[PDB]
Amino acid sequence: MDLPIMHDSDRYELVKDIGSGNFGVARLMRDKQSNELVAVKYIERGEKIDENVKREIINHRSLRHPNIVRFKEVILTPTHLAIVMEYASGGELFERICNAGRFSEDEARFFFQQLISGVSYCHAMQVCHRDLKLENTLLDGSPAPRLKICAFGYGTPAYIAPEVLLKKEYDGKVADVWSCGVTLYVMLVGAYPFEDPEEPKNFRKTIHRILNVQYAIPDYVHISPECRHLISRIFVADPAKRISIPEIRNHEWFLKNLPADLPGQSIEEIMQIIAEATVPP
Repeated sequence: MDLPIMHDSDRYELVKDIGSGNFGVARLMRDKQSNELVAVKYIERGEKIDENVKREIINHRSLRHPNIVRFKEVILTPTHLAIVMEYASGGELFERICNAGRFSEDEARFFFQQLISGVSYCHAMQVCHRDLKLENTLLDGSPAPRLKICAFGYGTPAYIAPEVLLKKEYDGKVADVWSCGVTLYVMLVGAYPFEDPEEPKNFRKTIHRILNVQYAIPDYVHISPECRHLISRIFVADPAKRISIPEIRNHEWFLKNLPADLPGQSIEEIMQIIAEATVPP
């Protein structure tokens, strides 16, 4: 729905109003102090400001890892609460794959290492699964792109692990491993696994393949035995048997060329603003 007029024109330069994408209906602006490009999501003051929004905002604000799309600040308008966050201006990872046809094994590993670091961090903060848009990770503006995961944002069924389709109870972290595997596969192969590429809207078939873990790396795609093995260890239907993030962190494919590395807004101010934004002019 339509966005309120520009505000805070003394810290922010308005870059563009965008009405669709991963950041949805949002507002691109520039911080005049940092030179940083940020995105702003808007929620109408009033009832819409509820305990889920409260919990998402708090949780978002808590996350400080360079591969997570980070929370900047919350701002009050007379009609909306403004939530300012980092903007990934590099587009979707998927678009880069398509442009390249497929990635080399080394470029895939470069991104996959960032993916797993970000996911490992989220998991230790108890942010699993539904809190992460792992099916549509993004890239920053950098010439050498950094991976960016929207957590708490405000596709292909391939990303859905078999247990998520069949079982009543499941561990979300383990389902995340499956999803990472799918992202790895697509980077290497240039197409999703399980999904029939000439029939991508055939969800029945896709699901059948997911359940039976039926995938096949094309003959012309050549990957190391290490890489092939890691994939076979992620694409395991029984979640109890699936390789875990820690085990992935210790896998030899993952360790190759691994970079050793892998003053906000006060909680008082944020809670006070969320509170005030419950009253709806």
